[PDB]
Amino acid sequence: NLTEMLKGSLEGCVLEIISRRETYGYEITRHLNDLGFTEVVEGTVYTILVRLEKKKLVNIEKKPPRKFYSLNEAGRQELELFWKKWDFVSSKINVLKSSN
Amino acid sequence: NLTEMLKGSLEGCVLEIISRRETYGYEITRHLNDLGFTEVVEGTVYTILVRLEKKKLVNIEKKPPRKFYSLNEAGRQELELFWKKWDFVSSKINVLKSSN
Repeated sequence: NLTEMLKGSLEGCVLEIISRRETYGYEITRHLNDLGFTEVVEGTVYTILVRLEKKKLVNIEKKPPRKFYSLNEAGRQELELFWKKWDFVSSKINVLKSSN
Repeated sequence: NLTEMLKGSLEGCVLEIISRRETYGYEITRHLNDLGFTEVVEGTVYTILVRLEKKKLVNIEKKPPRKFYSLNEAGRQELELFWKKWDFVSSKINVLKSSN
């Protein structure tokens, strides 16, 4: 049960996945499952994709009815900020772990 | 602004701090600030300490009116689980980062 711990990082993982190429909810979910986040279900990814759309971080396209997501410039900018935040937070938590 | 990302890990960082020796809210807060989580304020630590008390993870002592916190056996058990969760979640997020 990693939900609470993973919650605050999950939007970024999704942005990272969408960055690699045009994709869609089902495939994002399976990619997160394949990574080892087996408890991540489609509805969790759906909700994230909605948040990313309202923040205007992704370009959308109805293709052959499915929405295809890729990153726009804001999205790439935002993904960069996420990883800088991740690197900082994780390094400091590991500095703390390092003493037990 | 690391609050959302740090939120799901902050209770564990506190448990880790209390584990090292008997301590109290102000000192825990300053320890987190000194680590680099400068936006962590006392009220955030207070709220966490309350959660840890209701989960019965800490022994409390009114000493010379301040409450002194140390870990009981449940608390040590729980801290161990937190770090196992942290190691898993962070390793998988870093596996993902490793491809950009």
